[PDB]
This record gives sequence, C-alpha cells and structure tokens, in this order.
Amino acid sequence: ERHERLREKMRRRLESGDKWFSLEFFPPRTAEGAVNLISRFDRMAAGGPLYIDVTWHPAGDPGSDKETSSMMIASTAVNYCGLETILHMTCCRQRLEEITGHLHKAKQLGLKNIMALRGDPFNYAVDLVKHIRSEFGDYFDICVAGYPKGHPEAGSFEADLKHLKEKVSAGADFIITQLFFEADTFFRFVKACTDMGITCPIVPGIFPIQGYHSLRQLVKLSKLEVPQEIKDVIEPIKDNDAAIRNYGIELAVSLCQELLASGLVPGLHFYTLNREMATTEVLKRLGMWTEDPRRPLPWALSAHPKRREEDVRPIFWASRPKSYIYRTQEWDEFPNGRWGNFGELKDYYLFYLKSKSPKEELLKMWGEELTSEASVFEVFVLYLSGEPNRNGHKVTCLPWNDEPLAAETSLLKEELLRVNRQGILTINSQPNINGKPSSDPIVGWGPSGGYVFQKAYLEFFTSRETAEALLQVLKKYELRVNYHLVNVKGENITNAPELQPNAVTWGIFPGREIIQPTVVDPVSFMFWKDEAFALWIEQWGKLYEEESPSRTIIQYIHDNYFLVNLVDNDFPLDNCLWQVVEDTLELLNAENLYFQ
Amino acid sequence: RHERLREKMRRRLESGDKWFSLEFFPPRTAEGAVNLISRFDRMAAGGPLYIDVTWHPAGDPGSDKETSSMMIASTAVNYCGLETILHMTCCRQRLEEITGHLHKAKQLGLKNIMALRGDPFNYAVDLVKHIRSEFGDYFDICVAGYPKGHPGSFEADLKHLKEKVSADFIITQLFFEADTFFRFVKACTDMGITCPIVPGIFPIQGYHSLRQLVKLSKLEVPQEIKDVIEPIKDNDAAIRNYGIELAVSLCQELLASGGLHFYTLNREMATTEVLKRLGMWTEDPRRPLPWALSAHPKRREEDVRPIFWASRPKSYIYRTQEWDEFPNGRWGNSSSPAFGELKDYYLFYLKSKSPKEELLKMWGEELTSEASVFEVFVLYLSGEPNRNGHKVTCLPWNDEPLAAETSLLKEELLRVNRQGILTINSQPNINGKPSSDPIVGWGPSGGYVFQKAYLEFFTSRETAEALLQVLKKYELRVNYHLVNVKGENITNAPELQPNAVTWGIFPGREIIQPTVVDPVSFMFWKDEAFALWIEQWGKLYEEESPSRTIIQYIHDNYFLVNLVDNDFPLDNCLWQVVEDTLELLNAENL
Ligand SMILES: Cc1cc2nc3c(=O)[nH]c(=O)nc-3n(C[C@H](O)[C@H](O)[C@H](O)COP(=O)(O)OP(=O)(O)OC[C@H]3O[C@@H](n4cnc5c(N)ncnc54)[C@H](O)[C@@H]3O)c2cc1C
Ligand SMILES: Cc1cc2nc3c(=O)[nH]c(=O)nc-3n(C[C@H](O)[C@H](O)[C@H](O)COP(=O)(O)OP(=O)(O)OC[C@H]3O[C@@H](n4cnc5c(N)ncnc54)[C@H](O)[C@@H]3O)c2cc1C
Ligand SMILES: Nc1ncnc2c1ncn2[C@@H]1O[C@H](CSCC[C@H](N)C(=O)O)[C@@H](O)[C@H]1O
Ligand SMILES: Nc1ncnc2c1ncn2[C@@H]1O[C@H](CSCC[C@H](N)C(=O)O)[C@@H](O)[C@H]1O
Repeated sequence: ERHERLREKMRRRLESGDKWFSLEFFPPRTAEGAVNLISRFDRMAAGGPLYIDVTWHPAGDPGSDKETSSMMIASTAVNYCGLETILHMTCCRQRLEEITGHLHKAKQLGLKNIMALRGDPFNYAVDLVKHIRSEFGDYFDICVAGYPKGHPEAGSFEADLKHLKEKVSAGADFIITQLFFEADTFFRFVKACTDMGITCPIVPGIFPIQGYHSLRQLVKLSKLEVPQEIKDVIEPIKDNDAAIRNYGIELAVSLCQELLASGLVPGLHFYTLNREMATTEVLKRLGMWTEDPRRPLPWALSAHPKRREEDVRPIFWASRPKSYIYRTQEWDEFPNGRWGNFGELKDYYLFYLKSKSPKEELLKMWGEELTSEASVFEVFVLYLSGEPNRNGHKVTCLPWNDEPLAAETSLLKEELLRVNRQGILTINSQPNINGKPSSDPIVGWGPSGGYVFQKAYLEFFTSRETAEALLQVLKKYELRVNYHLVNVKGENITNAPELQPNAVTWGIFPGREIIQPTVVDPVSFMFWKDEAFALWIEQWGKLYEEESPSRTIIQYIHDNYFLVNLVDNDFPLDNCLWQVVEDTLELLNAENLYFQ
Repeated sequence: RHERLREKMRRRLESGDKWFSLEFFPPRTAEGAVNLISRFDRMAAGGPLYIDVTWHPAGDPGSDKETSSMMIASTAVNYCGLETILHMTCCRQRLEEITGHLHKAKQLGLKNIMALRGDPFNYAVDLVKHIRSEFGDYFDICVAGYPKGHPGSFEADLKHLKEKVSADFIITQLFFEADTFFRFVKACTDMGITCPIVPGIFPIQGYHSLRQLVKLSKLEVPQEIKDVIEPIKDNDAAIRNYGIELAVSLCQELLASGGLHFYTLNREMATTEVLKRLGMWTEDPRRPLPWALSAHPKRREEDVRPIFWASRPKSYIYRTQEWDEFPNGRWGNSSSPAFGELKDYYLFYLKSKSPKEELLKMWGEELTSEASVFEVFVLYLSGEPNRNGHKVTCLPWNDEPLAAETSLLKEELLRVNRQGILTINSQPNINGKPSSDPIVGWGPSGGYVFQKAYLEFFTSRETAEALLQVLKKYELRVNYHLVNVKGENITNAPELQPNAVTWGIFPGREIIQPTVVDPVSFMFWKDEAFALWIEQWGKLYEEESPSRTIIQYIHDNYFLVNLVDNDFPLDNCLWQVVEDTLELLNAENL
C-alpha cells in the first residue's frame, strides 16, 4: 500500500479528502495494566487509526526498559502491534545528554514520530524541536501542542500565537490541540494561525466524557472550566456512570460532526484514558470505523522501518513471533516475495525460553508428578480437547503454545486428538484449503476479492521407534509428501529437493502479483529445532527436582525423541497425512494381531 | 543443467546418454542470413546438444556484418537459445587480432570456442595457449581431429594431435569407411589423451554434393559408393534417398558399439530424417516455462516477463539486452529499467519469414474498406483459405501458427474478430490442471498450473467509447488498459502495479509466476504494436494508394486494449464483455 512518513500519509488523505482518526494512551503503572493495554491496542487497531500516542512523565521513569515505561509501550506498539506510533517527550527537568540518549534509543527501537513537549514543573518546547533537528536532522517526524483558548501561563493570547509560530518554524510538521467545548473556538484559533502564517496541519483533540470521573480528569488535564450546561445535566445523574457516557457520546458526535463538516479539519485525535467502549461508538456513529477489517497476512506485520519489505516467513515460529523477531533483528534485509532468493538466524539468551506463568500454575496443568511418557501424551490431548485433567484443571498452554488455538484448527480437532493420543505430539498444523474466498472468516487474509490456498502441514515430537517406522512408511509417499526428521543431536533426514524451501500458504488477488507469506524451509528448520528441544527442559523439566522421576521422563524425551514436519503437496485432494500416521501405527504393531 | 559445456559434456554420456551435433557455414547473402536463422529455429526442435559455426579469415568472420561468422553464432545464442561453438583459426594473423575476436566472443555471450589451424608465429599447436592464458577453465575449448589422417606421418602429426589435449574434447573428420576411424578409437586411448572423441558424419543430398565431399574432406569417396551414384541419374532427389539410408545404417551400430556430429551443409531435410531414424530426435518435449529460456549467461535467473511480447520473443530480447539484472520472482519488485527502442525493423534476425509477394496474396493486393482488414484476421484464426485459394500463414503480430491453447476458444475469437475486435493475443483461463498437461502444462512434473483469461485487440474509436461504458459494471472483476498511437490511455490497474496471470504450484518448491500484465511495460509495447501496422502491412502498398490510406487510417485512430478476468475459477466473462459492447452500439430503443 503505502509505507511512508506519517506526514506523507497525512497530506495524502488531505488531498484525497479522506478524514482519519487517532488514539492517545498512557503507560500503565503495573505489568497487568501494561498487558491489558496491549490487548486493547490490538482490538482498536481494527478500526483503522491513522496513528496512536503514548504520553510521557518523569515520575514514571519513561525512558527506561521497565515494561511499564512510555518507551517500552511505544516500542511494543510499533514492533508487535504494527501501529504507526507517536512517542511524546517533555524537556522539563532534563539536560542535553539525557534527551539525546532518549532520542537515540527510540530510533534504535523503530520509533519515528516524536511529540515535542515542555512538561510542567531546556525552557520551552521549541528548544527540543530545534535540538531534534540539529542532532538527528530530518530523521523524525515532529508534532507540537497548541491551545485553542491560549495557554494559561501566557500573558497576551496574541503573544501565545507568535510563540507557536516560532516552534512550528523551528521544525515541526503538524499541531495537535488541547480539548475544547465549542467548534467555534477551534475555528477562530485556526483562522488566527492561518493569519499568522502557520501553514501546517492543525488536528483538534477530542475528550469524550465517559462517566463521572471524566469531569475532574478533564479539568486536571487542561485547566479549563466545565460548563454548567454539561454540569447541570450530569449532577442529577451524578451516580450513574453508564447514563453519563451516552451523553458524552452525543456531545462528541455533535462536536466532531461540526468539525468534520468544517473541511478545515483533516482528522480527529481522541483522548481515550486507556478505555475502549465510548471512543469506538463515537467513531462508528461518525462513519470512520473500518467496516470489514481484514488481517493483512497470516502473521502480524512489524512497523519497524528496516522491516517494511518482509512478506514471507518460515512456518516454525508461528506461535512464537517474538522469538522470530528477536532472532532476525540484526538482519540487513528481509526476504520479499520468495524466501529462497541468507543471513544466519541469531542465537538467544534464556528470557525468551521462560514461560509467563508461575511455577504453581504450570504444575497444576502439566502435572505435579509424571508416571511415564503416557503422562505426557495426555497433557497434549487435553491442551487440544479443552476438558479438565483429573485434578480439575484445564490445560491452557504448552511450552510451545501460550495462546489458544487459531480458528483453523477446528477443521481437524478429532484427527489431532487421535494422533496425540497415540504419541505423535503436535505443536503446529494447518488444514489444506483449495481456493476459498479471501474474505473467509476462518482462513481469509490479504486484499478482498481473491482466493487463498494452503497445503496441509503437521509438526510433532515422537519416539525413535515411531520415527524409524515413519521413515519406512514414507517410501510409499515419496513423491507426495515432503518430510524432515531431526533429533537434538542434529541427525536429520529430508527429501527437500536441493534443500530448497516449499511454499505452503499463498493468495491470488485481483489486479496484483502473488503473495506467498509462509514456507517450509529445511535450513531454517535446523536453527528452529534448537529452541523447540530446549523448551522441553527450560519450561517443563525444570519444574521438577533434578533427581525426581518426573524429571527423568522429560529429560528422556528431550534426549531421544525426533522432531518431525510433514507437508502434503496435493492441496486439491483430501489431507493424506492422517493416513501416513495410521500406516505407521500398523507398522509398529505388525506383530500384534489384535491391531490389524 | 544450466552449466558449462565441460560439465554439460561428461555428465550425459556417462549416465547412458548420447547426443546430437550440427555444423553450419555462415551464409553469403542477407537473404541467406535470414533463411539460416529460420533453419536454426526449426532444427532446434530436434533437442540437439550443441551447435557449431565455421570460420575463415576470408569472410571477415569477426566483423558486425550480418553474414559474419561471429554474428551468426552470436544470434544462435542470443535469439535462438542454442549452445554454440564458434570456430576460430590461427593461420596468419597478428597477436592483437585474435585477442579482439576473443573479446567479442565471451562479451556477446559466447562460451565454447574451437581452435583450429588455418589452411593457407604459431602452427596447429598454439591454440589453447593464447586462450588458456586468458581463458579460464571448464569453458570448453575443442580441437580438430582427422581419423585416417592427412597433412604428415603419424609419428609427429598423429603425435601432435593427441598431444594437443592441453580442451574438453576433439572433433573428427569425415569417416568414409564404417569403423575406419574405429581403429582411431582404441589407438587414441593409447595416445594417452584423457579427453573423449567426437566423430563426424557427411550426407549426400544432390549431384553437386558429391564433388563437395572431395573439396572439404581432401579424401576420395570409395569406389563402391561411386559405383552407385554414376547410375544415380541427374535426379539429385534420387541420389539423396540413398544418402540417408547409407547413413542411418553406418552409425547405427556405431552409436552404441563405440555423440554424432553431422555436417549439415546448411540443409535440413536429410540430416533430420536420419535423426529420428537413429532414435535421437525429440519432437514433443515439456516446456520449462510458457516462454523459452535465453541461453545467455547473464539471463541465468530470468523467470517472469510481461505477456505482451509472447509472439515476439526475439524483440523482447532485443529491447532488454542493455539490462544489468533480470526480474526474478515478481516483476514489480525488480525496479525495472526502461525498454530499449526498436528503430530498425529490417534486422535479419527479427524480420518476417515471408517475402512481400507472399504477404500480398494472403493479406490483399488491394483493400477497399476497413472490413477488408477484419476478414484477414478471421482467416488467420480459422485456417481456411481466402477467396483466391491462399491460407493466411501469419499476421503482422503473429509470424507463427497458433499455440494449442487457442483451440479452447477458437469459435469465440472468430465471433469478435468478425465484429471488428481484431485480436493479437489471448489465453484461456485454467483452474489448476496438472503441470504435465499437453495443452497448457509447463514446469516440474506433478504440480498444478493456473491462468487468468486474457484478451488484447485493436478496435475503432467508436467501439472503444462504448466498451468504456460496459466496463463500468465489470469494474471489480475486469482489469483493462486502453491506449492509442498518440499515447492517451486509461486503465484501472491499482497503483499501476502489474497483475499475475500465469503461475504454478510444484511439489516441494516455491511458486513460479512467469507471466504478468503490466501497465508500464504496456506503454512501451504499444509503440511497437502500432508500428507493425505500417512497417509490415501498410508498406506493401504504394504510398499514395487507397490501400495504404486504409491502413494509415487504422494506425492513426484505433485503440489498442487489453483485458483480464480476475475470477479464474469461473467461466471466462470476456466474451460477455464484448457482446454487451456490441449491443450498446445498436439502435433499438425498446
Ligand atoms: C496534545 C498534548 C499532549 C500533551 N502531552 C503531554 C505529555 O505526554 N506529557 C506531559 O507531561 N505533558 C503533556 N502535555 C502538557 C503540556 O506540556 C503542557 O500544556 C505544558 O504546560 C506546555 O507545554 P508546551 O509544549 O505547550 O510548551 P511551550 O510551547 O514551550 O509553551 C509554554 C508557555 O511558554 C510560552 N512560550 C513559548 N515559547 C516562548 C518563548 N520563546 N519565550 C517565552 N515564552 C514562550 C508559551 O506562550 C506558553 O505560555 C500535552 C499537551 C497537549 C496539548
Ligand atoms: C571438425 C572440423 C572443423 C573444421 N573447421 C574449419 C573451419 O571452420 N575453417 C577452416 O579453415 N578449416 C576448418 N577445418 C580444417 C582445418 O583447418 C584443417 O585440418 C587445417 O589444415 C589444420 O587442422 P587441425 O586443426 O587438425 O590443425 P593442427 O592441429 O594445427 O595440425 C595438426 C596436424 O598437422 C600436424 N602438425 C602441424 N603442426 C605441427 C607441429 N608443430 N608439431 C607436430 N605436428 C604438427 C599434426 O601431425 C597433424 O597431422 C576443420 C576441420 C575439422 C575436422
Ligand atoms: N499443539 C498444537 N498441535 C497442532 N496444532 C497447533 C498446536 N498449537 C497450535 N497449533 C496451530 O498451529 C497453527 C500455527 S499458524 C499455521 C500457519 C498458518 N495457517 C499460516 O498461513 O501461516 C495454528 O493454526 C495453531 O492453532
Ligand atoms: N491473433 C491472435 N488472436 C488471439 N490470440 C492469439 C493470436 N495470435 C496468437 N494468439 C495466442 O496468443 C498467445 C500468446 S502466448 C500467451 C501466454 C501464456 N498464457 C503464458 O502463460 O505465458 C498464444 O496462446 C497464441 O496462440
């Protein structure tokens, strides 16, 4: 589409006449708050914001690597959520060495939009604008604050304008305003700027009333008075937050509609206070929320500036995209179009092998004690089925899979239960698909109006005895199935032709060239299996004492099982991988007449 | 298999393989230069291994004249995709001169040079020397051999021949006696040269052929064979039939009991009949892509092209020859350079195969209205003769016969061409047939091939206007591009990016999408597409004539247009697009 500077996107929708919206957020003070905020990021991205924001305050150690910092929240938005992101930054109580350090760190992590702020008790925001330009040149897009009714500390309202003028002239690209109550206020302010010679975009900020706290909040945020009109309607319902928010919505809709109708406003900046409901309904009533949102690819896109060309990945990190980005982040270029057109996969320190969950919860799910390998088989079975284990606990994750199953796995639940129950322990799979509509709600992706294709895939740990039987069976399948077996020692075998990669998901779209975003690559597989095997020990086996029978079992599996991936090349035909497994079970059991 | 001639030599014959060979002489006349390129294209059908062009300083072989040895062989590689050996001789020529010739050989893409003494500071020997110093290895230089031998005595000459192995192989003279050079085989193993031997073969095709055998071979045909040609009448056709039969038998035990290098003499018939008779002539192979791979080394990675030059492959090579790198994978991510212009429509290797007298009979020695022109398009597609008994072999745009896939939509094409939709390119839609399909297959076996339906055609300004209306209700399904000779165009191609219209899915591999429809490339193509009206058809007629006027009027006013149906799993809707356009051009009102 368009992978261009924010201010390039903005003047495009300008000329185009398309109105847009943005969302402002604040870094939470606890991890659980941080975790939930990122979930909201993902839910509200579906609306199509031009951009989102993360505020900045020095009481919150905002430049640090703490998970709750403005810097790490912004960085998550860009690198994991794929969003165009604006990092706010204030220069009250800061020296040159501090600010320059923060700017370098944001550049490394992929940020590329700064809002230059003074902050409240380097003396004025303009010093930060002029400084970003001299020290980083034009690398960053920069925006700056404006005040429709004048800044409080300013003497003349007229003088505040002249100041604004100078910081915009120092090197800013657009203005975001403080909240207001009457469209007419924005309008005069705009004509004051227009008459001053300020020529950049001025985005109005909108603050939705979302309950009773909103009144005290917006006066703290802005130092404006709340009008008796709003006050008189709200004080009768002072204790009914639900009813208040429908009035906030009516007010916001009416205001924005009077702004949008202006034509002198290109977009809308919402102060969300990290809450979803009210802001989404205001935008939907306006017609600015995306009607039929599509996932762009089967995996989520990064917004890092270096990584704009990537549109194909190996399938092996599908449940661990954070590990993939980490192991590839030193690369100079990324594959575009075909994988096989090659920098090495980087190695890893342990914090990526650790689980999120505490030890006591994992033990309740995976088992305080194991009595044999079959104890392990049932944990995978229960991960797939959803039923409770014999102590009453659902299995919500595996060392390889910390989220729930995608929708596509419902196409093959019973087949998967069958093989896990016989000791083929799966960690990745996908059904075959023969050109379903690209808008399909279970497997669709990419532009509307085209056709999506998948070859059936299966990946799994199994004992040496089973693998050895699998290889004999694979001879009848030599031309149809591609196969790769490897153990923790690195003994491996594969019929990948000249060790080339195999496309397994792809899409044909009207008016465009082909997109093949997922492949099975034998070279990548040999780096992936180093993690896959290590996760047995780092998340499961260490839950037990070194001399325990439960550890002996997990360690045994790690030292002996094979990792296996299988692809059925004949996507127009029924998935043949289930019959491959049944043929293996027969071969293993060929001397027992009770299974024939 | 895309490797050098040394690797391309030892790898086949060890693993139960034997190969062809064909030697040609550079022609003397322009008309002969075009005849020879055509004969290059035909006999390339015979799945040969390597081809060969002779050399002699009297014919200024290093020059740029179309008759020069080095141009013929440069054309063989660049425009015909044959792997070729350029002969080179050292007879009396300065140290600098041979160097300049060697510079041009590899530079023009030539890889297999053959060093030979020239019959009037070096003699036979100093061939590999000159080259080797600036040659490299496994580039495959080859040296001459005369089995029954001729000037010296075999003590030094026969010593000098297997001594010059240092040179991947050698070529042997005509063997008049069956297995006469067979004594050369084991004796050549005794010579100690670790390279293989390549044997000759020379046919009889006329009376004045016989004498030609004495002049080039400097040997005497056996008395027995002369006892059968003297009775062979002045009917060179007679003498010929006995020639191929003399041949097929000789090497028959020879191919096994012992590659066959056959001295064509720039003639096809005999050397071919012996080929399929010897069991070494492939007449229907699988195609690796919908279009033919260039033999040049710099186009190693080329695997996607615009659909617009499908009938004019050699023009595409000509207009792309200045490019440093070639598009791989997708077209649009290769940031292509500009196409070079085609200003010379009379290049011997791009001209039409038909002389002007033939084109007049098939296209009309006079034209009376625009409909005169429609009918010629219709006859080309149908195969039926015109009113004067002549089938239409070709069009300005299409100098060969239809591909097999067009039979899937012959009747549909006849309907639109009759109505003034003058087509020059098409393909059917294909929803996943086996890659080994005989009509539309290509690529590795055991996969699936796909096509979006395509249509490209000239039509009048009035028809184009009405087509635009009809397309308003196909906007989501049909991609379109229209343009006239002046350059006014309209397309709904999104962001002007290209559209993939043929692709395949193969076991254990990544996707291959060799054909696109690209709105940028289409602006360069249209210049060539329109110029063919005047250069091929219009200039058949006197400049002031009513015929030329009609062609001139079409060139100056019609639009060229291409259409794609994106919904490959559904029946082709391009035929309904046209019916609706022709409906809208009629005055019902109820
Ligand atoms: C959209 C928006 C986002 C915000 N985000 C944050 C955030 O993330 N974190 C945070 O802590 N605060 C934030 N703020 C608060 C903002 O910092 C305060 O309003 C602050 O008091 C003023 O900062 P400023 O960048 O507007 O400063 P300035 O532009 O420097 O204005 C401050 C005052 O100085 C005066 N002045 C300007 N230039 C000169 C000059 N050359 N000489 C003399 N006087 C001058 C102006 O008239 C004005 O009265 C935000 C405000 C807005 C509107
Ligand atoms: C397949 C083939 C293709 C040909 N193509 C051409 C062509 O394109 N143009 C053309 O003009 N002719 C061509 N000829 C003919 C060739 O040029 C003549 O045979 C020429 O007179 C020398 O051939 P040669 O390459 O064997 O020479 P050389 O290899 O130089 O001569 C070897 C012969 O001469 C003797 N000899 C010569 N010098 C020495 C020496 N210093 N020490 C020892 N022995 C020596 C050897 O004993 C041996 O008999 C071709 C011949 C063949 C078989
Ligand atoms: N333990 C397990 N066994 C089998 N499949 C699993 C699994 N855990 C997760 N999966 C499945 O593995 C898939 C990873 S996404 C697979 C590739 C994707 N269809 C694409 O186009 O790239 C999801 O479908 C997920 O539900
Ligand atoms: N005058 C004409 N009108 C319509 N089609 C024509 C034509 N002359 C030639 N053709 C057809 O146009 C096609 C050019 S080859 C088409 C490309 C092919 N689909 C691919 O995958 O690359 C041939 O099929 C040929 O037979």
